[PDB]
Amino acid sequence: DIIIATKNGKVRGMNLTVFGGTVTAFLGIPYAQPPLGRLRFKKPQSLTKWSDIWNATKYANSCCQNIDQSFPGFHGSEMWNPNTDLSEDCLYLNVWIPAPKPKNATVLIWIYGGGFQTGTSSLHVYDGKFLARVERVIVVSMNYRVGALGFLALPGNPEAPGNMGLFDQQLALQWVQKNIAAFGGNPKSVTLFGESAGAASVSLHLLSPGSHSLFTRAILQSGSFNAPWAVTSLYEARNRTLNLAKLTGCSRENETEIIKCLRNKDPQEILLNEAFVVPYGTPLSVNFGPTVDGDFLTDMPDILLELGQFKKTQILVGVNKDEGTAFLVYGAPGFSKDNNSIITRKEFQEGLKIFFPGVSEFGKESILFHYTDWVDDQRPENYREALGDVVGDYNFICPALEFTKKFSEWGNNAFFYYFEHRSSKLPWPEWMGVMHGYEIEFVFGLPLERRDNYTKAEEILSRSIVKRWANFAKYGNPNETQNNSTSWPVFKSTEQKYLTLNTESTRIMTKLRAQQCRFWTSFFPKV
Amino acid sequence: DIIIATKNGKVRGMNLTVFGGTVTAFLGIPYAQPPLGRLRFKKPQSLTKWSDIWNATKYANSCCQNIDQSFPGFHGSEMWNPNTDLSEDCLYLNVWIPAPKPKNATVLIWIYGGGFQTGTSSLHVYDGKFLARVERVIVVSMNYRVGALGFLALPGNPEAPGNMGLFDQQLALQWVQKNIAAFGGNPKSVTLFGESAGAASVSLHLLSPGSHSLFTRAILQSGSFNAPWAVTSLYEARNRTLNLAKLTGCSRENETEIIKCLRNKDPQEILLNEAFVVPYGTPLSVNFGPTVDGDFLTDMPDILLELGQFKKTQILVGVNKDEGTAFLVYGAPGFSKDNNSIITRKEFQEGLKIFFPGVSEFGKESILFHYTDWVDDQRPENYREALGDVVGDYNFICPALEFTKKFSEWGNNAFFYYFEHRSSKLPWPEWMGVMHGYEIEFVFGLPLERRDNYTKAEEILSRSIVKRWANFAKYGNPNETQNNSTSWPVFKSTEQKYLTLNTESTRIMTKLRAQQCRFWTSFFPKV
Ligand SMILES: COc1cc(CNC(=O)Cc2cn(CCCC[C@@H]3C[C@@H]4Cc5nc6cc(Cl)ccc6c(N)c5[C@H](C3)C4)nn2)ccc1O
Ligand SMILES: COc1cc(CNC(=O)Cc2cn(CCCC[C@@H]3C[C@@H]4Cc5nc6cc(Cl)ccc6c(N)c5[C@H](C3)C4)nn2)ccc1O
Repeated sequence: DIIIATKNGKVRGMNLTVFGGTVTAFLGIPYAQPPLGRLRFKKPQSLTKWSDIWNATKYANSCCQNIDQSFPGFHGSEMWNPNTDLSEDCLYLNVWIPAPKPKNATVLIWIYGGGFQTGTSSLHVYDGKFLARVERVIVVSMNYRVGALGFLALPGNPEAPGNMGLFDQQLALQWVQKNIAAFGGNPKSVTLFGESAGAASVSLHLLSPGSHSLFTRAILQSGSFNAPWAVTSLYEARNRTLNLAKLTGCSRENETEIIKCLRNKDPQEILLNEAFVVPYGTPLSVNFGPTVDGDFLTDMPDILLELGQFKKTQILVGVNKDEGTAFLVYGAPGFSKDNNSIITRKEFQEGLKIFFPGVSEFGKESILFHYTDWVDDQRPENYREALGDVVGDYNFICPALEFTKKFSEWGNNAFFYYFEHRSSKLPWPEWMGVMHGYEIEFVFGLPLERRDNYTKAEEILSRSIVKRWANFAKYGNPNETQNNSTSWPVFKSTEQKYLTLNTESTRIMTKLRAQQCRFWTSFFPKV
Repeated sequence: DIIIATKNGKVRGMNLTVFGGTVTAFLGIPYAQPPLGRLRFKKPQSLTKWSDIWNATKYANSCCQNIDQSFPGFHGSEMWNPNTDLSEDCLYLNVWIPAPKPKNATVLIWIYGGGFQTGTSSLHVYDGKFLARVERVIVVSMNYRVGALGFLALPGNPEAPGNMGLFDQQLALQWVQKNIAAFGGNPKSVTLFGESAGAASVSLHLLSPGSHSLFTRAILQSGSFNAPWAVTSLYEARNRTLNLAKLTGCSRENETEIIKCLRNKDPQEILLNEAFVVPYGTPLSVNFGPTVDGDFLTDMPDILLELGQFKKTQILVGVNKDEGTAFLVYGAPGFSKDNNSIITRKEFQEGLKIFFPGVSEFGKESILFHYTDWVDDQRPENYREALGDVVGDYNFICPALEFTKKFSEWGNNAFFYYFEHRSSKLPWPEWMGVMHGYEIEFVFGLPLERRDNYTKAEEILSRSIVKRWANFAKYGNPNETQNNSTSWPVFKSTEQKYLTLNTESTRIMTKLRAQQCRFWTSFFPKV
């Protein structure tokens, strides 16, 4: 029986067998008052004690969110859908502690991705237990609100200010600052790590003054705030709040009662009109994300990092290879999970309009041009791969590079990775390659588990990445220093060195897709 | 005393010492009635005998043309200005014969370049004597009308049909067909070769049915009809004839008397309003060139070669490296023959408007984009070199490639060269590099002459090129088969192999500037 006193009560945990060792987990500790009734759309309110024992013995409820049934019964998509009851009562977190309880352990905090419209800390791929077992860390993860009940914005209005999600994340960070010592954690060795919208969340934490003192280092997987999908400007933010109002019969004259109307609408007629608040969409449409609110983010994030007003510290950021491929089975003509998807050029041109609906007609022809440059017109596959690369480079790769590029030019240590192994177990077709999101099971160390159908090479790939990620957390260098493995250079402007990740050899390279990125970074911003 | 009977009289020549041998030259034989009085703007009329001896002992008059004094006293530009009296009486040609007089020699015919506005067969760099001496060929060269008295067009009107210049060239070809046997020539081994507008002339001979039976093979140096400057469409053709009419006080109602007015204007008030017939110009402005006339060219040349209605035969076509550089000292801001000409980007942007005056504003930004892609922003020279490459690739290189590319796809042997030696004697600044036009002295073999300040390496470069050019004429392969020198591949679509030309080694390469050319060839045609 293991039970530990927080600042607001005492909480009972569970003992887990992990690799012939044990790990303590406390699943579903509450950190913010349930954001219900009067309290939805507002910023999370801190707790009052219980006295009483909170049995942190089950994963709490996932926050309200839509669910992806494009493919019902297909593991490849349902593995990301929540595995808990949905409820606007969801501001809970989970900590995993090594056993015997450590004394001054580094803390790793996970923020899950989901285009800010979906997701939960409860997924099997986010199971922190292997990290605590193997590298004797404390893994923490929290649920933050999502979709419109996380990011609905009327700016300047505390009834619905925008960014209530990131604010949820940060009160979780606050809780770690005050409580983790109880658990044997060190509130001065705290490194965030997320993927996708989570990656974009942790990059936003770097710029938010409110979050400067609640962590030390940062890990960015497949996301950054400067990605085109990540921040919504105040004009669209309002154009989609006031929109959501029209399809829920809430359209009024006085902002301070649109909002009261919207909180008497039951949670779900909110969630299914969320998809329409925008005329044209893409598979990547973040209908309600971060905004510039003058609170969490005090103005346009691209400006403050270009001016360099951010936390100064080491960061670890990378991307996967075929990051664009996942999204083309959700719109693009000729694409299916159930064939090789050999598109013709005309289909490629209509693919581009879904992913760049407007955006001028020419803007598309120059995107087409820069990628159609066949090496050479032979190969039937090449339109197919071209449309994956455009979506991947535009939406993820080039931002990450251009993110870390300028984060280093202010003196900080940055390390960039490129993760090229496709899982032997990936349930998506081979043509999709090394998909967005399928770095994560390796980071969390699911293949270290030997009863699970990963290949032996993948267990050694995972053990390696787990150690680097580990060491970057404690000591700020992604070193694995003893089995003669590749040294990891610092990413600087000019040289721009990145380490690759796969089963075979781990190389050092420069210029991660420089030709492509500089189309997207230097010129497309004008069209 | 050497004197030989043509079909229209007998002509006396001269004996020249060339390299301790002798060569017979007959300079200034007339081949067409003087195109004067009633006869200007019309097609050249064939001769009636003289009986009488025509002493072909001096270079005849150059046809009327403007003269380039941008730089008076500068050898580099005046070496192209005529060296004979100007006169609309100018339809004369020159033949050089080996001694002892050959018996069935190959005939080489030279058509000089000049943007169709200038030029003459009398220049020292076109001195055919070394070719006849060294490789025992017969070199022939003719003067053809130029500027408006060569190419003024009102289409369908035999009083001024257009293309009277190429028609002059072709009656010269006719004369060779009927007379060259007298001189010891073989009217069935006849290969044309020109440079620049001359190159573009000989490519037009390939498409003209009237010229199919007057030659066998073709050499194309630094020009082809598909170049942007080479063919004028019937709308501008008329818009500049009727224009020329307004500035010479000839504007009338009845085409059949605009023309009679224009022939009572003395030759020179024609030539100096030639420059204004167009609102905006460039240094490359061909104010009166070839047109589609339905006689010499029976319709749009790009269509008939794309459909492949041309003479089927081997061709030899190439370009020089810094072909764009010569023209930027005639307009582009920041450029001078008397400094290193390090331009700034803004000057580069105004350079582009002179060379692409309109042409939309964006069209320019995408030209800028595709070339500004510094390797990297370091080097001060790079705007300067960029603007040379745009002019060279647009105007000469990419057309030649795209010309020969499709001439081969119909089964014919094509060989492509890339000439990279800059003359040790070039009077233009080093920054200009391997200039347009400065292949020719090597082809004619001026450095074979040893009293002349070329370097020893240039004499061996010239002897080599003279032999290839030679052998391509007789046997249709640009082979120099005995001193272990590089074999010359055939240029085909797909592989696209070209031989380079310089002092050091002669390499075989593929893909002559493929990235650039395919911007100009595939996409710019739309803007
Ligand atoms: C119409 O009802 C809705 C339904 C949904 C469900 N959403 C989707 O299917 C959107 C989607 C998500 N993905 C990723 C391929 C599968 C791996 C992961 C699945 C996850 C949902 C998601 N969305 C992202 C959006 C952006 Cl811009 C960037 C990354 C995303 C992402 N990583 C993920 C993941 C990983 C979780 N393809 N399409 C969202 C919003 C709705 O309004
Ligand atoms: C205003 O009076 C005029 C004066 C002129 C004199 N023209 C020029 O200076 C035009 C020019 C020509 N050149 C080439 C650099 C020197 C080497 C050669 C000089 C020759 C004139 C000429 N014009 C060409 C135009 C085109 Cl598109 C292509 C090639 C050309 C060319 N090879 C030459 C050469 C080579 C003979 N740079 N600018 C022409 C027309 C006029 O109306």
